[PDB]
Amino acid sequence: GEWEIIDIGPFTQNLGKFAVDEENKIGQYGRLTFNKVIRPCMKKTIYEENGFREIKGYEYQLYVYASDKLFRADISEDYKTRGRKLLRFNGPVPPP
Repeated sequence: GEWEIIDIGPFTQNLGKFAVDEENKIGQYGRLTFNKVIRPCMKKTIYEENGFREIKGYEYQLYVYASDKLFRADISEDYKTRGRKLLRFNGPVPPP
């Protein structure tokens, strides 16, 4: 697909908060308090198989501090309705 780096403004911090809220519903990790998203944040644009430059959706790979520990979260966002889903949430991981 196509990859780019995006910064850590409010849109990106809100993806982080989305990921921690979603993960807290599962309850496999102890309760997590969102702290902040840090660099780098990667954004992948996924295109329809057929067609020319038709966007299907995006995926965002984040480094997120929650309860003072660092995790990696992947989030999908559908292009048509902009609905979001947490794909994975792992860690703690080493700082980048």
